[PDB]
Formats: sequence, structure tokens, C-alpha cells
Amino acid sequence: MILKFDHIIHYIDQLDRFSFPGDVIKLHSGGYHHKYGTFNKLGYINENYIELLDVENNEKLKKMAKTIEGGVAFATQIVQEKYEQGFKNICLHTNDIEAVKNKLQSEQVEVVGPIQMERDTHKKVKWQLLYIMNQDDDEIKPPFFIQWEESDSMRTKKLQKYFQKQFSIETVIVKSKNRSQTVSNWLKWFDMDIVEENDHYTDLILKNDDIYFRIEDGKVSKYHSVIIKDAQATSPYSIFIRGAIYRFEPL
Ligand SMILES: [Cl-]
Repeated sequence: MILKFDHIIHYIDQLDRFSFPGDVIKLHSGGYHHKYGTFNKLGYINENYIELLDVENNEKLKKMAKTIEGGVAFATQIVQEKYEQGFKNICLHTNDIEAVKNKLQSEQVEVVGPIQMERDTHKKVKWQLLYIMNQDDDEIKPPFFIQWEESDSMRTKKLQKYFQKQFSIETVIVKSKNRSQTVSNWLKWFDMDIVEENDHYTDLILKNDDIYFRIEDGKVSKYHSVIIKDAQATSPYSIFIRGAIYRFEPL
């Protein structure tokens, strides 16, 4: 199964007022997720993006969080994680979500979906989501899967106008209070390869993508930071904003 990094979710309260410092990453207004009462703004990088997410209809999201789908859904994590701002999850791209569902189901991993999804464009974009429902404990919310209705790469020719090619996502850093468990689960669910193992962290990689996934020991369990290679940077820097860390590195 060919998996690639699709997007990272950052929960930001009062997202309509929000912009990145010095407009380092340009943003484009997204749409509204009718099922959940959430809306987004998108930071297109290169064949992947940053999804900034907020809640417009709180009563709808709270209702939805109490359902079975709500126990796993990306939007309802806002409620379940007590409205704490920051990176919520990562989403992995597939061209065959049914093959992913069958592969996980053949390993007895309880899945939710495929869930049909849509949002209107400012001029309709469709996709399906599939979630992992771990019966055991999760320190880290499991990454979820996406299959865009639009073909690959029919999506790359439509969004190339928005891609900011000076940037390239390199690494996603996850802090876990149970690294051993997080690694074991991610190797099982995502068919990842082991890159590095030491007393502090484990680096993982998808078989069909160049992004590193660093799971490091921490006093917290969370999606912590993203490392973005910046072609226009001469010196590294980090931006802490609304509970998330965006690290920028030259080359
Ligand atoms: Cl975990």
C-alpha cells in the first residue's frame, strides 16, 4: 500500500483573525465541514499542506464528539483534547482507501469508515477518510487516511498555483509518554521502516515518502513540531504559535 504524508492539523482559536508571522507561510481560506461545524485555512507547501482548523458551530461539534464516529474524527479531537490549541494529528494520503481498509481489517485493526467528506470551494471538493480505532491505549491520536475524489496527480495540477516551493516538510516530531507503544503501533498500521533507535528517540519513515517521523520520549504525549526546509533561509529559526512549533532550516 502506497502511503504519503498529506497534511498536519493545527487547531487555532479565532482562526479568521489569524495569519503567520511576517506571512512566512501564505494562507488560503478553505471551507466549512457541515458534519462537524468546523472551518479551515490552508498553508500549501509542496504536494502536502498545513491545515489550520477552527470551530464555528460548537454545539454541533460537541454533539458529534459523543458519537462513535466522533470518538475518532479529526474535528472532534478539538473537544476531546479540551480545546487545547496546537497540532492535533497528521493525515496520510492513499490512492486506494478500500485496500487500506482491507489490509487493516485483515490484521484485526478496528477501523471507522470510509467516511464521505466535502467542503465548498469559494467558486465543491470531495474526499473520504478512514480512521484507526485502537481497542488498547493510545498516547498519540492515530494518524488517519485520506483518499481525494480528484485523481493523483489531477490535484497537483489544480493546486500548483498555491504551492510555496521554497518550503519542504522534512520531519514531524511527536512527543510520547510511551514511545515503545507508539512505534510498535505505527510500524504495524503504516508499514513504516525504522531509521534510528536510541535512548531518547526513534525515527520512522513511510516506504513511499521522504518525511521523517520522530517519536521522542517526553513528559507530554503530543504532535509537537514540524521541520520545514526553507530554500530562502540562511539561518535556522523556530516559531512557537498557538501551541505548535514550526522549525525552519536552510537548504
Ligand atoms: Cl501511542
